[PDB]
Amino acid sequence: APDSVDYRKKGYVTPVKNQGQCGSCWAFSSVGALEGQLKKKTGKLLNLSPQNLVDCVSENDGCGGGYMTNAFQYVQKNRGIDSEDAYPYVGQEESCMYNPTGKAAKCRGYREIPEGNEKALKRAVARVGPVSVAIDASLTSFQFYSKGVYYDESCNSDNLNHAVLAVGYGIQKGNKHWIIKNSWGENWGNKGYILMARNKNNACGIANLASFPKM
Ligand SMILES: *[C@]1(O)CN(S(=O)(=O)c2ccccn2)[C@H](C)C=C[C@@H]1NC(=O)[C@H](CC(C)C)NC(=O)c1cc2ccccc2o1
Repeated sequence: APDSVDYRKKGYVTPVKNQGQCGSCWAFSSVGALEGQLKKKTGKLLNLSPQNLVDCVSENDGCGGGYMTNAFQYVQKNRGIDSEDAYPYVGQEESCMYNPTGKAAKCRGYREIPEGNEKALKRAVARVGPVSVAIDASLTSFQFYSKGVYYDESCNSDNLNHAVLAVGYGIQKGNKHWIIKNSWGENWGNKGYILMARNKNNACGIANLASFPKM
């Protein structure tokens, strides 16, 4: 029972996705956390509609960008989110076409991780499931990452611009990390993932804006 978890081994995370040229990273982040909780409560893992969120989460700005809390608040108020199959991903903002028949999950709200508290994120990841997190992915070093535990002191924890997913945490070569699922396709990083330095002064501010849905 080493202090480490990986929800990919448990069957809680869907295949890596590609948001393409659309500021919908927040949507894929949101869908991931929801997929994790959907499996945990029903034993069924499946793809949810990040498109459903872009077209319908009016608090957000479609491909212009958005926040994960607003998407969770939307699933709650809407009383459901469609599955991918029932609401395919196009990559551009379009009118909301939410369909009750395509309902695959809902949520009773969300819970935010206190700002900068990696220990709280660690505990949320360990006992709840995959967690939505915001980081600073502007650095070129992040874009060309390919292996190991990522960490670059230039990462501005006050400059959050990308929304990804925390699928687990552990240690590689004496270096703690966060198993992060990205939405730039499986050709990026390590088959769609990247191990990010954990407990190193909240690098890239991985714990400054994290949250998860409640089902
Ligand atoms: C998100 O898509 C991340 N990227 S990106 O994946 O590198 C990329 C590259 C090229 C084309 C598209 N996407 C960029 C930084 C672009 C923006 C996306 N970022 C967000 O959506 C961000 C996520 C937060 C920091 C967790 N949210 C916003 O920028 C945001 C929040 C809003 C609320 C209301 C109106 C508009 C908002 O934008």
